Amino acid sequence: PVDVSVSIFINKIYGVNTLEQTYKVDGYIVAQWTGKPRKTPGDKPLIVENTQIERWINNGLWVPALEFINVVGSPDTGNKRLMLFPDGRVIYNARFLGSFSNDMDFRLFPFDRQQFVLELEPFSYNNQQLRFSDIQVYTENIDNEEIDEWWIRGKASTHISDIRYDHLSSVQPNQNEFSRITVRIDAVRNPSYYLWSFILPLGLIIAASWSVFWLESFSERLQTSFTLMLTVVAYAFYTSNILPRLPYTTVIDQMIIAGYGSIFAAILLIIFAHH
Amino acid sequence: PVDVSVSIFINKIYGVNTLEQTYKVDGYIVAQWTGKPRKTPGDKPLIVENTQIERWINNGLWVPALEFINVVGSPDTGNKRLMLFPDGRVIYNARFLGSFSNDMDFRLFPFDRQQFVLELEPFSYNNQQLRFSDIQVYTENIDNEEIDEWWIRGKASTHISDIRYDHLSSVQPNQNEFSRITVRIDAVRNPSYYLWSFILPLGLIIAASWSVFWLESFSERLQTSFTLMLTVVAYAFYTSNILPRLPYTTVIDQMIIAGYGSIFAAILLIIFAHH
Amino acid sequence: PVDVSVSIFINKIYGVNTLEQTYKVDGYIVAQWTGKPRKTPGDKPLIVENTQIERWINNGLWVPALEFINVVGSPDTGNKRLMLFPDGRVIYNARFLGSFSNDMDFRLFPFDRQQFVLELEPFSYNNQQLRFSDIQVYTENIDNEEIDEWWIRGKASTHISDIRYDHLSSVQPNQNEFSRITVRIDAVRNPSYYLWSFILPLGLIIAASWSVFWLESFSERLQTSFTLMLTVVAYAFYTSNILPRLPYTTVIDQMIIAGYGSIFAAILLIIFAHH
Amino acid sequence: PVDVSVSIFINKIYGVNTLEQTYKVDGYIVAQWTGKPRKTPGDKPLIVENTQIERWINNGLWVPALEFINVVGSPDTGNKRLMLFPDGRVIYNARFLGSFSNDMDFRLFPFDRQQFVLELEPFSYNNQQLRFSDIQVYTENIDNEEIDEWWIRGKASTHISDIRYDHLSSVQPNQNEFSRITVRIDAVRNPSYYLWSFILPLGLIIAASWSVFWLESFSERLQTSFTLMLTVVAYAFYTSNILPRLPYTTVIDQMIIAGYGSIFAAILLIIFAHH
Amino acid sequence: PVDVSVSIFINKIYGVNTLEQTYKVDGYIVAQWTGKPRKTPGDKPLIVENTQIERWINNGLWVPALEFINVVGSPDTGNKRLMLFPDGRVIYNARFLGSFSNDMDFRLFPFDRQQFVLELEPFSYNNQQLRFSDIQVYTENIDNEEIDEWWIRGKASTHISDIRYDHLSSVQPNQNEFSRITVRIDAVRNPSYYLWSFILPLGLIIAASWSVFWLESFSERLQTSFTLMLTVVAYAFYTSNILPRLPYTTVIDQMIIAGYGSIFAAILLIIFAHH
Repeated sequence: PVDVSVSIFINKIYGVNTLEQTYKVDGYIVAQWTGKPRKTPGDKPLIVENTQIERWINNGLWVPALEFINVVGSPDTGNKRLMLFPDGRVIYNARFLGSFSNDMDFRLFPFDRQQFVLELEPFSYNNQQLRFSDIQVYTENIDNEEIDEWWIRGKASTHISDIRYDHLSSVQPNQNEFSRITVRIDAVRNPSYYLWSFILPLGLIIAASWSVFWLESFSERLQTSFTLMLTVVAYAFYTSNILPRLPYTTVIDQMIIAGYGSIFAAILLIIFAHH
Repeated sequence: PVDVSVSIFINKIYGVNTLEQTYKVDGYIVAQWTGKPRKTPGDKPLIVENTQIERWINNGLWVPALEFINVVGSPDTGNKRLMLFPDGRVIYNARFLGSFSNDMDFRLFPFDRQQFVLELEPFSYNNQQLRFSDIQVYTENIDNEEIDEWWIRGKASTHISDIRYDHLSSVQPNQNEFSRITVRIDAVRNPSYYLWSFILPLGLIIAASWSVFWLESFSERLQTSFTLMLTVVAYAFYTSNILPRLPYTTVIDQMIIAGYGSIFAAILLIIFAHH
Repeated sequence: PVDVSVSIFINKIYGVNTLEQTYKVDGYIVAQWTGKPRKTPGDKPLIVENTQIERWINNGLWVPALEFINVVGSPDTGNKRLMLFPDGRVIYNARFLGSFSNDMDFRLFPFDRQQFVLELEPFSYNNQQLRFSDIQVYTENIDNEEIDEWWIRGKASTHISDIRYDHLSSVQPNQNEFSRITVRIDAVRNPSYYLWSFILPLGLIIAASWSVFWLESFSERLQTSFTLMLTVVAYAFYTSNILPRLPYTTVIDQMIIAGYGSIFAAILLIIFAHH
Repeated sequence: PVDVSVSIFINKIYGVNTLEQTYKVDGYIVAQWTGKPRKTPGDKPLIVENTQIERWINNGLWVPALEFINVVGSPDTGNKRLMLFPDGRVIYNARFLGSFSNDMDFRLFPFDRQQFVLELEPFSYNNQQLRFSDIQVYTENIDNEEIDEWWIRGKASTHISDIRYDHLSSVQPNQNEFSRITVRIDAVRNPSYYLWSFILPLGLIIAASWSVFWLESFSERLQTSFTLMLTVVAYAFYTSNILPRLPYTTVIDQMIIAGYGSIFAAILLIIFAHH
Repeated sequence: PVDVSVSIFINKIYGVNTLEQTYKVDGYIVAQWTGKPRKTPGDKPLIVENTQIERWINNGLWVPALEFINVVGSPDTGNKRLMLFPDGRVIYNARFLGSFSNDMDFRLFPFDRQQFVLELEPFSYNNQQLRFSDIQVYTENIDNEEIDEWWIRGKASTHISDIRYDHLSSVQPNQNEFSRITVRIDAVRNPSYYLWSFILPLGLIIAASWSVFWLESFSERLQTSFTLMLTVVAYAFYTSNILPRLPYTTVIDQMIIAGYGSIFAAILLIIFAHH
């Protein structure tokens, strides 16, 4: 098996659209791996640019199509280049960009932390021909930076594993195991925006519910508490477009339903006392 | 007729946009089928990658264009590879991705269950040359997993049928029958989010309608009930973007119109009692 | 002139986005037309798939580029195939998909009916070389089906006309007439959703205006009628995104402005009676 | 310099999205220009379709890439054809479609009129080789028609000018002048929709402000005027998505701020009279 | 190293979508650089258009792929041309368009000023072969113009720096330094729209809070102040879609939370005085 020494450069991480569960990562991929030595023009290494390596592939050169697994859509590769050292090593430097997906739970919506993953796997070849030797993620551009609401703390952890696919077992009997790469970028939500803008005014609405508890006119209590329902109905509209369609409850919608429950408790209390 | 032994690997199912009736499925397609034996380089099987099989097709090799029927748009195939075993078998492994469509009724919107289908059919050849032998959907990645609000329960059922198209009958008199593949993935809506977030506060609004029934000031009853109309008007706005444009009624809009009817019943009752 | 016997298969009609005046139609196009006989391999007809007919076109084969006229954007053709019968007939079966546009008036918005048209025309050739012989729209998939709010009643009517373009008259003196195809699919809005969800609650708001006519406290009448303005302002917001930017009035915005006029009539009446 | 006799056919004008300053125009471009005579097959003119003229370009044929200047994005050309008359003239008929941009002021938002421009310019060649002879816009399809809210009155005016670019002066010393085409389609907003739907209910809100001026209970005056603020806050939400992000004021937001000023004048008057 | 004399023409700057941190810039790129002299047809310079320079690249011609760094997505190049002067100079004129990204803080949201940057860098070659000699941004089209809310004041500043990438150090030991270009266009938000439309009505709401401070009925004070909460809840909905998801506070959301704090101060004051 021909070992590949991959190394991923992360340039920017942006557009974490949690509504439909994706995030875009932009950067560079480097795939150094050894091969048969050849005679290049001069002692200088040979550089072949985009839309010219296809001639080399048709001429008989091998280059692996390192696809991504957790990507949605086609990863739109920009410029891509292919080193050809005379003594044997080949470097496949390409600029990758795609929308990547994680499971990415939201148990605590403002106090939130997940992992950004780039699950890389050879599409065509299995562990018998291509096995990934090592990976070093040189992510010095975003290693300690403040991007969007996602603070990237710590270095990017890496994994090299042998993942066996069973859907190729019917067509490949014993050679269907793949050398998979999984990097993990630890990212934490910055909760300053939500704490400043969404949570405290909900506390003010709950304080207004305490005020209508303190109110001293029963029909006017009912009128004010219906205005409270109008106030909480004013929520979860510019709020529903920031949390995803999610089966369990966050703390934000828990605060919304707690305000609804307190308001309804106030009205059921005053009606049951009136009757 | 040359038999094809297809096998579909389902990787991820995501983005079930019920508003305009689509869902995206991502995965791998494997099409094993026998052919004329050839002399490959060495005893090793021959691997041809993306944008290189076109040379083989121009050289005279046959490969079927297995299209999808329930797909909208072009299915953006990523990397695709073509085995060439020396003794005759050919494997066409490709990574497919497209937006697929089902009829997908919504008679019970939160308590909802449908089938995700991938209706596969040979585009160019009929039952006389290409007949699908068998399919085994090795969907072990999503067989029992919790994705979005869609819990995938049970294994993926399969069907092989002979579907006759009549629009080719005028140009092909007796040979216009197609061997069609229909897989069925049983999927159920998780109703936890809607039960927690939409249905119970509507019950609180109906309880507030009971409270304004209990109210003891006629002009103030009218004022509060108009605030109730404002409250129900606050619904079906962040709610109308989660159910599709659909001719009959769900239970959610049935609850909305029941709240409207109860509110109007309260007002017509108090006005008819006043007169 | 070489006659072409076209026949369009309609698969699905979806996504009638009336806001910016488009609708998507998906289906198959068949273009049977006779030509010079050739020697095909064997007595079997020759099948050439996608991205292989270009070699035949470069080799000297003629195939017409049947474009659409009422399409917006490029119609994204998927797989496309080209029969070659030995005795002379050629069949050009392709899968077309595009967003199509009609004038599509909305004089009665819920009680609405229009025609879906697919205006087909040869792009390159005029009536002297290519004249469309006949069309039979075999639309059995959507002939009597319930899609979205659009019930497709009746069969699809067809037209063959000779449309003369004047912009080619300066460059082609006497040969600038085109054999145009216009099919017409009669489609009717299903008014159940609007009658159930939008029109009747507006009647309830008008009944509340009758109630504030019945009210017996002048300052409280003014307060309630301003709450009525708040109620009608709550409309035409989730309503304005369902009707297009349209110069005249529908019946929905007529109901909105009638509610506004009744509310303002109530307030001007009570103010003029107060003064 | 080789003269080009261009003539643009306008098919449809649609999608004038004033929010981010664009409009789409669809139609046909015809570029007749003389060249070296050649021997075509027979006396019949030669027709070459899409994705086949590239062979002629590689064979040595000249064809200008007539780009657009005020276009945003790439103009997605559909089918395109190239005449080859034997005696010398060449006609380049193509179907262009793109999103075009004008400065397009909005000083009077409902009583609005602008010019739709299609600024055409040769990308590669300057005035020394390619000079546009004349243009006649045969826009008979939209010359007098009612599209969206834009009534197209009058014929489309044309301009031929020599525009000098200075960014090519450092690399081309004396030959950097371009023969530019600017057509102008005079378009006027139809103000019926805004006059019927937005302006008159604002007058009703101002009349309600007159009514709260007429009101006879000071605390109830304050309550009603705060409901007036709620009413005007209900505006500029479904209104802010119809006018662009624009530095000066239209008449619509002038009416909004005039309502705000009248409401605040009423409250400051009653508070200053109370004190 | 072969020096390159680049010069960027800026045509339009539009679509500064601050919500997800991007801005589009449209214009022309000119890359003049010397090379080996060749025999061109005649003394006239040779012009090669789009989709024809690939033949020259395959024939052995060198042309650099000048990529952008701060671009998101692929920059969709339109028409592109390549001069070939006989004595040696080569000019690579291309029309670039892409969405570019800056850090772009928003510490003062209406009183806002940032820099638009176009960070240009050779993708394939390092400082040993390609070093950028000089840049002159001939931006006379937008140098002093009023675009959107962004007034472009001053000329576009330029920078030429040697930026060393460390992710290529493992594969290139001593030759991994890149000659990077960074232009800076100084742009200032026009604050007229926000001052006219958002800030002053917030001052009117604060004045209404002063009015409810002046109010003389405690239950009616509570009712009015809850209507004030409804008024401020009416904000930050058509306001939240104009400022990005941002961790710290602007002055607009500071005004929103100051209104919330003043309203809650009023209610806590009247409740504590009542108790």
